[PDB]
Amino acid sequence: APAAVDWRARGAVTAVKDQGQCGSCWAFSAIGNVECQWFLAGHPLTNLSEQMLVSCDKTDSGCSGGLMNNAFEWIVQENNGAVYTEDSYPYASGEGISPPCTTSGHTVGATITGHVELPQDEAQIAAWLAVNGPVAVAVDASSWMTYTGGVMTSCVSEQLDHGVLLVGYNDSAAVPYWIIKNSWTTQWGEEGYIRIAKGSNQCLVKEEASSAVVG
Repeated sequence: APAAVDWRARGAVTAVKDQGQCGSCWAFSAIGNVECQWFLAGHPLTNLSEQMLVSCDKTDSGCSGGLMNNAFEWIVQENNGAVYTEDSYPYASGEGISPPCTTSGHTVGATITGHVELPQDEAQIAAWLAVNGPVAVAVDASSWMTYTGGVMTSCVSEQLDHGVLLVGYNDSAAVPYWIIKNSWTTQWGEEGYIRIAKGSNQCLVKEEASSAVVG
């Protein structure tokens, strides 16, 4: 467990995306994770499709929400472990409506063999992230609407309602923090990112952590 780690420094993270008026946060979390795991598996950084999940993942509810864990299992058990590139399946749920699932005319950008659920302990999550890469986590984002920048030292931690990507941490700073990639455009937060205090379960960050396994 290093003092600090930022996967962005290793070019293992893609640019911040926009989910629009669609509650597809879970999809962006799951995909953001796969993209990073794919890269770390010795493959070029490739933008994958969230739309594939929103439109085709029938074990979740597209714009009405879903679970990263269900998304992972769907990819493996229903789509032969394939994840299409974003180029082949562009995002079109910005207006809040998801177009029907299209079974063809897409290219596979990545493949996963399964997923692991991380223990509900920030220290353990950090140790894993430091070696294996970015992890998908659920948080309470009720107080995130007013986030403009800086390390959030106080976060409403009551109910999980948002999915995000954990890209790093810094234990050497005055206030140890987590580095989180959000999907609300670069206009929000620190260029699409947010930093929350680490070690006190801010926003319930340790409750639902998981990652896909490339294999």
